[PDB]
Amino acid sequence: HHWGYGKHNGPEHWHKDFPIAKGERQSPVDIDTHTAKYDPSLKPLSVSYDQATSLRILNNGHSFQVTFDDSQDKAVLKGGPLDGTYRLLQFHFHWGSLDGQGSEHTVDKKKYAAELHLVHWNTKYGDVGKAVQQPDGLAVLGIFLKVGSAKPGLQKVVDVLDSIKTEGKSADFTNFDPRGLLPESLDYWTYPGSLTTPPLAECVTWIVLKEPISVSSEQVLKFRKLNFNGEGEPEELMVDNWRPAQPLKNRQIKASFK
Ligand SMILES: O=C(CCCCCCC(=O)Nc1ccccc1)NO
Ligand SMILES: [Zn+2]
Repeated sequence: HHWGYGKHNGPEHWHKDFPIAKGERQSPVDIDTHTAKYDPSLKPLSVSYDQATSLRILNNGHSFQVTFDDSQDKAVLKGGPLDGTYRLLQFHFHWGSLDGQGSEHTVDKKKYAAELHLVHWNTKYGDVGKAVQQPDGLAVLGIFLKVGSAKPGLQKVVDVLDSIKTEGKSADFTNFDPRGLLPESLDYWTYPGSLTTPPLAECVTWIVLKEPISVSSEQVLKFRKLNFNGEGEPEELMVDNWRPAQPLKNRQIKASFK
């Protein structure tokens, strides 16, 4: 039926409704650190998040997401491999049922406990619906989470998850500063790819940060208490909402660092 992450509707089934699932620039991929090419032409990333305005947090039945006001150039991503200004729209996570799985991208086959996606769209296309139809429409910053010490900047998110336990629930979520989610270093890998959920459009410049952030076991445990189901339905824990690595095909992964 409708897509999801289960045995009968999971990633291996998506191609029947979304044939681009077997396309030429699908995501995620395994990053082979010894075959990635250092590209000295790549610029440092410019992340300008000081004026970000968060609006709401919502359980969309596949993940939870925090949405931002993107009606002006308030929180923007520029530089790196990008040409032009990309506005922050939302962030969300992918995570596992166990600490040794949950990320979408992998690094030399290593899986992390979760992966944070900060989604931005290219302002030259005017709105995000137009941007997803363009090969350079979106830029997604991917950040790995490892289990270790707690991340204090994540705690405001963890503490509101009880309010959005089931599909379709939303809550006001103002004055959240996404700078608290970034690692110290902005070194990155980049490659052209796709959304990792339907409709799997091939519109994404991926920027995957090398340095993971550390979150505590108690913080990630709280993600695993969310539900895929809506209020009143059989309880199905929201875990393992990650797509497996896809073939690299004719693409090169570039590194900003040696
Ligand atoms: O695929 C990803 C990362 C990119 C997610 C892109 C979602 C875009 C969004 O929130 N709004 C939108 C979706 C479809 C069409 C237009 C806007 N993770 O699974
Ligand atoms: Zn994602």
